[PDB]
Amino acid sequence: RYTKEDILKGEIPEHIAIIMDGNGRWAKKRSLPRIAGHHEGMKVVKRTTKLANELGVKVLTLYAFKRPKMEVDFLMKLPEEFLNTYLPELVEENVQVRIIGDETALPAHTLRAIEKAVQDTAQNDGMILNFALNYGGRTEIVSAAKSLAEKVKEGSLNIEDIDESLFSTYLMTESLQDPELLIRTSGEIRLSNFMLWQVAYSEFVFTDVLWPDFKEDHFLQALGEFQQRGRRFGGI
Amino acid sequence: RYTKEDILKGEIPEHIAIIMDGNGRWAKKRSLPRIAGHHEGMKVVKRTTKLANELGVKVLTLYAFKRPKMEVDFLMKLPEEFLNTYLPELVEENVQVRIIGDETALPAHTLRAIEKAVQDTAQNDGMILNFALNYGGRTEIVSAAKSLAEKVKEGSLNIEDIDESLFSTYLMTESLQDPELLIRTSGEIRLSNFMLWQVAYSEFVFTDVLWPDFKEDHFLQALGEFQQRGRRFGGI
Ligand SMILES: CCN(CC)CCOc1ccc(/C(=C(/Cl)c2ccccc2)c2ccccc2)cc1
Ligand SMILES: CCN(CC)CCOc1ccc(/C(=C(/Cl)c2ccccc2)c2ccccc2)cc1
Repeated sequence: RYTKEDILKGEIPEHIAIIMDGNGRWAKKRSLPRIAGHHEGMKVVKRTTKLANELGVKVLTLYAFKRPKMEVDFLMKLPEEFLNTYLPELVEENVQVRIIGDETALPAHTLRAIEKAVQDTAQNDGMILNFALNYGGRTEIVSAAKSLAEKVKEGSLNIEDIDESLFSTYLMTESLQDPELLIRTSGEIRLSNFMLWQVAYSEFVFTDVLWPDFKEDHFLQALGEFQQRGRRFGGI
Repeated sequence: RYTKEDILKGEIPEHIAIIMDGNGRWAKKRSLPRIAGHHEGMKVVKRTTKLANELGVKVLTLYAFKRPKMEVDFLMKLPEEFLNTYLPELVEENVQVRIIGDETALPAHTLRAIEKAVQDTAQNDGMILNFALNYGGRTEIVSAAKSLAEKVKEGSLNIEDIDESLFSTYLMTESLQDPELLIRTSGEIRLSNFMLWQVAYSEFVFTDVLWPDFKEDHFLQALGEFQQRGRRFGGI
């Protein structure tokens, strides 16, 4: 219903966090192998990234969350295929690439590619493409707690100086703003341990559309849902 | 659609956390004053509490979240009216009453009534009636962080002993289990800073029904939604 020219008339969130899910369900739905669904999801990452760069979005976060060895090794090579394919098309769009999570659970060849893509994009000031690999909201909160405790132990930080502001700075999204919008696909209505502190005041849009089928139109429909939320009477 | 005898056939969550919202919208909808809507919400708390005690629920958490002086003072006296009216009917049902949040933002007369109701219900082992007054998820997380930092400063706790388990114990819901189900009313699809750590793996049910209109039937329908979620193929 909502077209591109209707969404550009409306407010564009500055930070959108999408939960990409349903790659496997989409492979079964199409009688394809699972790794094919993960490949298609990798391509949807790019379509969405370009669309969000067009719309004025400033930060865009992506998260994708047992599996046999083959599928795990295929997944841990998708970042390299994604960067060896679309990194020139992203530096051309002034997009900064960053990664949040535990990088130590990636193999070296993948981390080198990731780090190179980050460093070739640090001098940019356009949209931010934020990837969550091996990311746990609870483990982020506990690690911020533990670093704060380290600083208290050394004596460089007094316990009465800790507040919501200082605590946000110790999260993996420190130089970032909280997501104005959260999107979740595959039909699940949960958070599944993603950015718990950050989605406190975030509008949640849920949708049964699987992540490979989430192209330009469904993203626009999600933005129309958001914008209509913004323009609801009755008060609060 | 789902009757009581259909819901009792299915799985009953052990911990349900409801976000009571829309008391004001319900007062306007019925041309009543706002304080009347808060009174009706107070009565719905009891209907729901009895229904959940019937269904086998073990813990039931309730949260209700600027206003003119009159409405604030009326609200801070609703706990006493609620306890002076329904506390015998709750001790008769073996319900334990507890309160989480900042109690120091209540006046003394209210805190004395609350504390008395807690102490007259400590010797019970039935359902738990958990009230969130002046409760902030972010402030709960930061306070747990700060107590942990205090224990590290004194030397009674080493920083390598802190984990998701130990961190849960420092939240206001320490002796409690995470909510299997979260319900939110008034049509809003957000969390609004409620139990961020706890709803990590919690099924969220949203409903436009205002909290005064949330009687027995809508609670059953929410439980049917949950139970149908539990019995969905396609996998994960
Ligand atoms: C098997 C290892 N898992 C943990 C189980 C963690 C590592 O898996 C992942 C590997 C790649 C990605 C990923 C993309 Cl672009 C992807 C997006 C949508 C659907 C599927 C893959 C990516 C590529 C480059 C940078 C950042 C992200 C996400 C998780
Ligand atoms: C004005 C003060 N606010 C903060 C703005 C905090 C204090 O307000 C509140 C006062 C009472 C309650 C409340 C009940 Cl039962 C209630 C439930 C549903 C709808 C309206 C009221 C209650 C009674 C006894 C024990 C526990 C809860 C909740 C918040």
